[PDB]
Amino acid sequence: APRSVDWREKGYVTPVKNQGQCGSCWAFSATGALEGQMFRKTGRLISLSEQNLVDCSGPQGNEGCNGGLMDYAFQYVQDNGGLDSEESYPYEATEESCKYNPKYSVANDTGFVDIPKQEKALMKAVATVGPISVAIDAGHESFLFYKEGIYFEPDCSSEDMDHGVLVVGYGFESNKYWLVKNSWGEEWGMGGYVKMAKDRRNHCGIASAASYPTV
Ligand SMILES: NC(N)NCCC[C@@H](NC(=O)[C@H](CSCc1ccccc1)NC(=O)Cc1ccc(-c2ccccc2)cc1)C(=O)N[C@@H](Cc1ccc(O)cc1)C(=O)NCCc1ccccc1
Repeated sequence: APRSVDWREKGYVTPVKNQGQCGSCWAFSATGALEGQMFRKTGRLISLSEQNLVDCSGPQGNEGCNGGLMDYAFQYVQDNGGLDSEESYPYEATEESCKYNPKYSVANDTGFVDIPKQEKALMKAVATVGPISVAIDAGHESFLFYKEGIYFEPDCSSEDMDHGVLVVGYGFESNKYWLVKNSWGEEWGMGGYVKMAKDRRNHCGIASAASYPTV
């Protein structure tokens, strides 16, 4: 695999979004991954609707602003036969009634792949598939106060992850890190991104729950 990868360079990633005070990170992580896969398949980058996922993927196991999984989101899209665009189905940061409209569907998937729980495997996926959905332990104030540099939290857990984010690449500094897209707005961290310790024994469990939708 390459020494470094940054899918933002090839137009696979939309601008940073903000989930607000709602446990919908799994939804933003899911749309981020689909946005990347739909781009590789059609050459068109279209911001997807997290709200659509929040209001309708309950049957698949998601709990709106109370949490969920990226995989459940992917499963919903497959079951649903589509997913509305961010433009047609705006984000409200609160659970509402399902308002899915197939006429505005701009994305779709035929399932998902769960990556082996190894950083080595996550690297291959990132290098050969595009942005990957992952979960990390972001429950420390060090993460809340993150501004710049390679994020390393000594008290991080590789077992219990509580924040779904998006890996858009990886690299090293002149020391290795994963390029992670968060959904807390562009004012947090590095323009909404965070460089997290890579090859430091699955730091914060970044490779424990990795996956992506198949298009
Ligand atoms: N321990 C487990 N697991 N608990 C479940 C967690 C539920 C849900 N995730 C959240 O609620 C996240 C937790 S972030 C860390 C934090 C921990 C403590 C205090 C405070 C902050 N909240 C947010 O991002 C909200 C948010 C917080 C802060 C600012 C912000 C930004 C700048 C300045 C000031 C404030 C802006 C926005 C969630 O569903 N997370 C998923 C992540 C995941 C994990 C594995 C995976 O494979 C995919 C996704 C999850 O844990 N899912 C497993 C649980 C589940 C399953 C089905 C249905 C419901 C819940």
